[PDB]
Amino acid sequence: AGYLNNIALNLEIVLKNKADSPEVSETLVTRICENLLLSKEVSFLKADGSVENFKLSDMEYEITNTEELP
Amino acid sequence: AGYLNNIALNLEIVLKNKADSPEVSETLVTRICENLLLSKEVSFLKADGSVENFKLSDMEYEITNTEELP
Repeated sequence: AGYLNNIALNLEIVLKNKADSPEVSETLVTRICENLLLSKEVSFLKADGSVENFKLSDMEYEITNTEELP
Repeated sequence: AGYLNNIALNLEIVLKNKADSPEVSETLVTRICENLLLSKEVSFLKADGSVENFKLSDMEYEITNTEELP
């Protein structure tokens, strides 16, 4: 038979930028992430170097940490 | 004024397959997802045909639903 499966992926990503405060750093990252919300397809660069594409049904995000660099 | 941000992305993806049972379907999906865990990058396709690439630090997954197709 055929089956459809919906899978929840919880990812953590790292994004660096330049800004005069962590608040502005967060606004910059937020704009980027907000523009991803309706993406239809996500791809992973796997450990062996192959790329796999998947249908993306939903996305949510939240910033976890913002840290000044030396 | 450089900043690092760690961002949590919560994605829902779809996988379809063929199997004799939902149990086997979930085993198949689990093998696919296990092979994503050590990915180095995740990428999103935008509606305007641009791709945004992000460095992955962590991943976890869980199957949400498994449904027989007609």
